[PDB]
Amino acid sequence: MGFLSGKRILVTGVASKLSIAYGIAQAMHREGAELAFTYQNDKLKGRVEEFAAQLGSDIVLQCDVAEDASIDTMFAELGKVWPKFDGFVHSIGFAPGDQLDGDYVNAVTREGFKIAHDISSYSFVAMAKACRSMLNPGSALLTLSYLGAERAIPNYNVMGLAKASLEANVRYMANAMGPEGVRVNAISAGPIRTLAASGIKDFRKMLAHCEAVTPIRRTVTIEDVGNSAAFLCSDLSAGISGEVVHVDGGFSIAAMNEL
Amino acid sequence: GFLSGKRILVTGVASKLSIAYGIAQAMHREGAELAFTYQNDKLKGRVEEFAAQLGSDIVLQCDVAEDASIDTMFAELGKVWPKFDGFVHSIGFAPGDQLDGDYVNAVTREGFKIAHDISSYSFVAMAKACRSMLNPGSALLTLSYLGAERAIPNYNVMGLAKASLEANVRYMANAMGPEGVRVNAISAGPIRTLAASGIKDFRKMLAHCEAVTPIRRTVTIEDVGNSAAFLCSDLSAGISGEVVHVDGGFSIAAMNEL
Amino acid sequence: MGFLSGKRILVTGVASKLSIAYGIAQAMHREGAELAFTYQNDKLKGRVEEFAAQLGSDIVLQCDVAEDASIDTMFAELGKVWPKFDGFVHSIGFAPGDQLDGDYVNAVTREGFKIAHDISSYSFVAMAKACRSMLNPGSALLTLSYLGAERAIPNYNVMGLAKASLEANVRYMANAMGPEGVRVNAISAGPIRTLAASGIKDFRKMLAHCEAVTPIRRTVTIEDVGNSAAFLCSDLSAGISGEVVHVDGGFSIAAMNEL
Amino acid sequence: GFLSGKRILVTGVASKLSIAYGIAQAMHREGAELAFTYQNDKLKGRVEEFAAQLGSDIVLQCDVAEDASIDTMFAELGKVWPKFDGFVHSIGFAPGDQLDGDYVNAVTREGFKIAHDISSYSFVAMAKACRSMLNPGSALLTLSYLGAERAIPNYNVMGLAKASLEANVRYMANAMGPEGVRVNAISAGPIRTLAASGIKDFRKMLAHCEAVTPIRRTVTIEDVGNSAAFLCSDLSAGISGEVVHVDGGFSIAAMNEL
Ligand SMILES: NC(=O)c1ccc[n+]([C@@H]2O[C@H](COP(=O)([O-])OP(=O)(O)OC[C@H]3O[C@@H](n4cnc5c(N)ncnc54)[C@H](O)[C@@H]3O)[C@@H](O)[C@H]2O)c1
Ligand SMILES: NC(=O)c1ccc[n+]([C@@H]2O[C@H](COP(=O)([O-])OP(=O)(O)OC[C@H]3O[C@@H](n4cnc5c(N)ncnc54)[C@H](O)[C@@H]3O)[C@@H](O)[C@H]2O)c1
Ligand SMILES: NC(=O)c1ccc[n+]([C@@H]2O[C@H](COP(=O)([O-])OP(=O)(O)OC[C@H]3O[C@@H](n4cnc5c(N)ncnc54)[C@H](O)[C@@H]3O)[C@@H](O)[C@H]2O)c1
Ligand SMILES: NC(=O)c1ccc[n+]([C@@H]2O[C@H](COP(=O)([O-])OP(=O)(O)OC[C@H]3O[C@@H](n4cnc5c(N)ncnc54)[C@H](O)[C@@H]3O)[C@@H](O)[C@H]2O)c1
Ligand SMILES: Cc1c(CN(C)C(=O)/C=C/c2cnc3c(c2)CC[C@@H](N)C(=O)N3)oc2ccccc12
Ligand SMILES: Cc1c(CN(C)C(=O)/C=C/c2cnc3c(c2)CC[C@@H](N)C(=O)N3)oc2ccccc12
Ligand SMILES: Cc1c(CN(C)C(=O)/C=C/c2cnc3c(c2)CC[C@@H](N)C(=O)N3)oc2ccccc12
Ligand SMILES: Cc1c(CN(C)C(=O)/C=C/c2cnc3c(c2)CC[C@@H](N)C(=O)N3)oc2ccccc12
Repeated sequence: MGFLSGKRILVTGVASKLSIAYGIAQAMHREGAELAFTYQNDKLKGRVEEFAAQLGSDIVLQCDVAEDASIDTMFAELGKVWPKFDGFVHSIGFAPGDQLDGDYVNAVTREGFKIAHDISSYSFVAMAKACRSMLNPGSALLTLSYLGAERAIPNYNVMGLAKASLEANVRYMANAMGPEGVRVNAISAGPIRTLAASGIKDFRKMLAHCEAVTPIRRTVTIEDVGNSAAFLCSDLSAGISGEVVHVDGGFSIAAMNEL
Repeated sequence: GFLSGKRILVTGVASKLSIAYGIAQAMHREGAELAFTYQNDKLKGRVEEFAAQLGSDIVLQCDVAEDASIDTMFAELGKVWPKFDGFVHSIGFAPGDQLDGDYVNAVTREGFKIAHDISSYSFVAMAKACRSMLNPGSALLTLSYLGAERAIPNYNVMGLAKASLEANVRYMANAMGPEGVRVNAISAGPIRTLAASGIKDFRKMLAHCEAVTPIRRTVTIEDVGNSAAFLCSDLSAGISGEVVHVDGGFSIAAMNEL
Repeated sequence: MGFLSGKRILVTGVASKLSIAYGIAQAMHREGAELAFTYQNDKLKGRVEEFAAQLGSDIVLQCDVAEDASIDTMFAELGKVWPKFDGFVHSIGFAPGDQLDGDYVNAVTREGFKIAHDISSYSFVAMAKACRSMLNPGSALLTLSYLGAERAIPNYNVMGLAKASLEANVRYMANAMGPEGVRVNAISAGPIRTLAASGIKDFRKMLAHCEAVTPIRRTVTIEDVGNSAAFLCSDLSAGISGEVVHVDGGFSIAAMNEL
Repeated sequence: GFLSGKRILVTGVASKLSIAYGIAQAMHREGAELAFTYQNDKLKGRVEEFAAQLGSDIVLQCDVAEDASIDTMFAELGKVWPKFDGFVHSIGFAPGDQLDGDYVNAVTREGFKIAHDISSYSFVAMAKACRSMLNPGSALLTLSYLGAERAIPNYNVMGLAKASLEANVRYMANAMGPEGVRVNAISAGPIRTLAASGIKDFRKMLAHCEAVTPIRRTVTIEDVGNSAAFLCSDLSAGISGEVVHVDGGFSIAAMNEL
């Protein structure tokens, strides 16, 4: 049996076979986890139901984390089949597209800031609030961050602030929920060509740069991220909580490799 | 003094205890000309009195919850200072019920929204509204706290909002550097100001810090004021995007209390 | 088969059943790795040979990392049975005991500094130099650090500087060896009652403090560290290099939990 | 100036390009009295000339490889300054063959030993030898580089030695804080001094930094000098154990060159 046997894990954020959440789901399934899936809106319904069935799952529930009621209804439905479960993968990041091009100070707005932080940071702890009493001891929560939290990256703009808020959220959630038996961590992934790359100019040349200066001399895949994610939601990682694990091939720890 | 010739807007003076009050005094002592904002009609009279005591006549209302308030303020400011040399952002707020008890239970969507809006977005909101008024060589400063970087009991959603604010420092420094503007923060140690109002065990916390801080005291608004004046002066020309810890070394020690 | 099948990993630093290296070895063995072991001096010979046999291993070699010749001879012997292999666990830390009590500036000496850095930092890259041509693509190197690298901890003294040197060593080794297919990481472990706790005053009260303020409300074990270590030397962690992973239950990411 | 009344020992002046030369000039300009050390007989005449130009007569040999040299120096210094207010450590060295090529191939046990001995241990060696001579309010300063925190090509074992040095800053600040002594570092951006001698592609590196640094220039010894003077002055009373980046914001940006 895999190292996720006996675990029930909810996975958010599967939008396509390219999604980081899809790679996480595949690895967790390979390691024996029973999975449940959410989807943002009705456009993704049929599609996520198909990915879920491939991964042994009947449990496919609508959840728009902009709305407290949607989160509450989704966990009420999940509780009909999983009265308790062992944690969830938060793989949800969003800012209005106009925020992510151009000079940051000119591009950012109060509303773009509000949405980026609400959807990409608040929603992680919103989900934890709503399922807190359903978690078993040994449970693990996981979210996905990016180096733009720690460094100023061109065009990433207000998403960098939202990810910095999210990484702090990881620490405060880990500190609050640890005593009752829940761990909370993040993977800071290197850039991956997913739907989150849509309309981001210079994304090809950006991946080429990472490929050149990353110590392992390739960019990471959703399979790399999936394997680390399965570890971090498994009991193998029982000694890790509140941690942001860089799964970017070492990109963040080198400088001036370009020359 | 080493701010002679600079014109610096100071937000956030609420009482003689305020961090911004200590910053303004230090900056005045080093020769800056100062302008002041006040949040609301409750605070106007105090800020006018303090401003007058530092030789300033420029006291303008600004509630950073409202874009129009920030715009109107900088329009008024431009009648007397068509250009100036930066501003001190000393504004932090979350609804008080956010700052008591288990973080996951206390946080709400609205408390989160407000904390991030008032404590983080307002810094770049201000920079947006005065960007064309900044001289080359200008400096912007904000105040952060160790709760950005570590989980501190009861600081709760303010820690996320400060983490957003420190990233804002980096993004703003990266964006405005090429125009000649630096952006930095001070991560101050705890100080008993109005920001301690209603906070559980604040005195026990200060006693802890005073015992484990390397300099064996907690910091004052004089200590923060002196570092702020440096970070807004041309002496710090080599420093941008930085969060400077002005906490007596508290953050760099561990298990000091065994 | 376990997630370390087809891997050959050399393990340094087993001194007793309490050693962090012993917990790492047990987990790697459980996950299907073939192991080889070193021992510092002849006092540990019989004992390490016994731990190794329990873990399926005939390969037990002397190695004192103070001496380049000892490291070279040991890898020449290892190459008779493992012409190539897949990485090693560096679990070796030492400073003269007088360095680790009292005010740091009064306790530290040039010689105590020299030894602490030589044995606890240089030896990691010494070992990599000496076996570089024996590593397969996919190989992984791992060392053990401690929070005293990042924070000033009473009495840890010059070992804090040596661990900071070691964590930088992790980054420079990862950057140099990544392109040929080798990853290099560290675990920063929370405190564990091992022989490395010998003669450290206040170690009981220190563990009690960690137990109280760690988010998971217990101190970590060599089994926690072993499971993370097996992950970091496995292909599951193919996207991680140059990283210092905190396996301390979240201790480092909280502050003022005491109150 | 803001160092009036302070007496500061400055190590590491080797040429007008040295970081320590810029520090000494800034400190003199702010009113400190200065004393100087020189490594060896080769450097004596230059350091005496520079010292005389800054009104100092206190020029003492000190090779931090030797405990007796440090002791003898502080014995000599105590004949004129029985107490003083801290020192600037601006000393970094690895054998040059360590600083070229693949790190794992270039590093050796002896090159490692020397880099850590001269660049890191010597800072606490100096503090040990003058500890009883430091006034309350004293400040110690050293110079680090981003290679402590990130793997930089060719910087090689100097990056480990700087990481050891920054931990030394923390441990020294923690140990000496309660006596009234602060200890900090400046992590300076690259500067073309004698420390660039023989270094591969140093000019290409500076061009890179000047393109991606937020302030769009590399830093000068004037920039570092001004920050050093602040960190050794009572204006920085709230700051100890800190590594202050004086690199124009270079370290806080990423992928700026796309
Ligand atoms: N792709 C990268 O380069 C990269 C690198 C590091 C981190 N990340 C982060 O990884 C996570 C997954 O992104 P991805 O790259 O897999 O792209 P993706 O577009 O496939 O996944 C993003 C998902 O967020 C979901 N989502 C957005 N708003 C939502 C809402 N209101 N309610 C519910 N769900 C909502 C979307 O439906 C989608 O399933 C994001 O947080 C992203 O910021 C991406
Ligand atoms: N006191 C500490 O321990 C401490 C330590 C580190 C950082 N900080 C931060 O320093 C800053 C100044 O806090 P303080 O300790 O001086 O307390 P304070 O209460 O004196 O000052 C906070 C100021 O924020 C202003 N403000 C709040 N909401 C506003 C709004 N919508 N528009 C305009 N102004 C608004 C208030 O009027 C007040 O002037 C805050 O950002 C605080 O988070 C405080
Ligand atoms: N025990 C803790 O609290 C803790 C926490 C974090 C990190 N660490 C680090 O974990 C690693 C393992 O320590 P441990 O706690 O398992 O204690 P241990 O005493 O069981 O292991 C230390 C090992 O280092 C070996 N060693 C020392 N000098 C050597 C030399 N010259 N040549 C070859 N080997 C030598 C010793 O023989 C011993 O096997 C060390 O690096 C330690 O600093 C320990
Ligand atoms: N130039 C840069 O790009 C840069 C950037 C950041 C930090 N640094 C660091 O700043 C410091 C000053 O370097 P610099 O750029 O001014 O170059 P420099 O060559 O002018 O100064 C280095 C000084 O170290 C002294 N020194 C070397 N070995 C010594 C010994 N055994 N005893 C006494 N003194 C010894 C030398 O005599 C010289 O005065 C070094 O620590 C350097 O690592 C340099
Ligand atoms: C790398 C990198 C990424 C990927 N990544 C780490 C993310 O977190 C991407 C979040 C992201 C959030 N909101 C978005 C979009 C993307 C665009 C699609 C559409 N969904 C949209 O309207 N809004 O995005 C970048 C943006 C600018 C610069 C660099 C990057
Ligand atoms: C230290 C420390 C501080 C001071 N400090 C760093 C801050 O940033 C304090 C921001 C803060 C924001 N909003 C607040 C208040 C304070 C309380 C008064 C009233 N103004 C209120 O309703 N809302 O506050 C803490 C709160 C909990 C635990 C520790 C601390
Ligand atoms: C925690 C903690 C540890 C454990 N730990 C993380 C280590 O890395 C311990 C390394 C260590 C190195 N050298 C030592 C010894 C230990 C003592 C046994 C004997 N082997 C000796 O002569 N020299 O040690 C501490 C020392 C002081 C304060 C706190 C701690
Ligand atoms: C930047 C940068 C620097 C400058 N700098 C931050 C330093 O700390 C430079 C220390 C340094 C230590 N020892 C040295 C030398 C220099 C060379 C001259 C001679 N003095 C020598 O034999 N030994 O050096 C680099 C070396 C490689 C790559 C990048 C850099």
